[PDB]
Amino acid sequence: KDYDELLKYYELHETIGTGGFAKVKLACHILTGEMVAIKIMDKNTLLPRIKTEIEALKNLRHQHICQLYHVLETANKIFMVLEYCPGGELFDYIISQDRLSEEETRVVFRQIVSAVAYVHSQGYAHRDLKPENLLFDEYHKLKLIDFGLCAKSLAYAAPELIQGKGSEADVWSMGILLYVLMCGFLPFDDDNVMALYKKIMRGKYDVPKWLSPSSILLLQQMLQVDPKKRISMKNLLNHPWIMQDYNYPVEWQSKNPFIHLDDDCVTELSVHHRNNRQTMEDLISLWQYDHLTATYLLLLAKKARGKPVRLR
Ligand SMILES: Nc1ncnc2c1ncn2[C@@H]1O[C@H](COP(=O)(O)OP(=O)(O)NP(=O)(O)O)[C@@H](O)[C@H]1O
Repeated sequence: KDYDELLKYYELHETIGTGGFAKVKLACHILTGEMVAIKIMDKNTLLPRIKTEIEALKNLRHQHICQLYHVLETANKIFMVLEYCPGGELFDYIISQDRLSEEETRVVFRQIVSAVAYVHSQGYAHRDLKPENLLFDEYHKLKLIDFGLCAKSLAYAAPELIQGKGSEADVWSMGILLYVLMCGFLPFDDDNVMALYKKIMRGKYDVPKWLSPSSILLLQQMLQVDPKKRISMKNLLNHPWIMQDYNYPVEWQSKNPFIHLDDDCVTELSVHHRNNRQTMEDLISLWQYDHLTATYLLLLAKKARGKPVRLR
């Protein structure tokens, strides 16, 4: 019924995810054959957390940020078509490994820093950074996924954010996350909501015996309860610990920002549709996030993966 529309462009598969706001299905984009993940929201039962996520993602274009391809609103649904990340949540990857060496943690964490730092460079704060919100793509690289709370879980929430006293609070979070990567459990936890608050406000947590002193100092600079004493985003990029084994700062700028429309891609579409090239060109530049945008973008994903730009 609400599905009549989507079923035009995609073949639906199994639910691969459930959040509090959305059910998320593996689907295949019929025209290009590419796998995608679609986030399905009931407009009735919930709030405009959605308007935020979509406003955000249309403005964030980055190798570590999940790409948005297509929005469709129905009589009752909003459907969001995203880059499919077959790797699984980062949370799930810790669970199986127990915890990560510092070397692997660096590799991973530098990608979180890249994404978050680029997010801040655009004027936003994610505000809900945590492992369940970082997914591994087909290349095993991380993609950040969940932007309902982008601004222009309580265990990850900075003490000043708990207090209502945005960017520093992402550092805090990224600090809770680094802890989780290295030790494989939360720095602060408790069955009781307010007891867990107390813990977060005290900022005192276990320091496991496998952490290198560089690690432990890092944690201590990120996990400063007082925001004003917290490592700023700027020196996180080139901290000694961050640079170990790499010796350059984190590369946070977009390696693939929007410069020109793709030469080759405009062509496969005006060829497939039998449409004047120039009208095809002109209509892509509407950036509507309709099935036209989708097909275009998904054909760039073919290019970035080194696949032929072809339509079946
Ligand atoms: N791009 C994707 N590729 C593969 N799986 C995804 C993708 N986006 C979401 N999922 C899966 O489904 C879950 C729900 O997605 P998510 O955006 O977190 O849902 P949400 O309800 O809007 N927000 P939340 O309450 O914070 O979970 C995720 O944690 C993933 O496991």
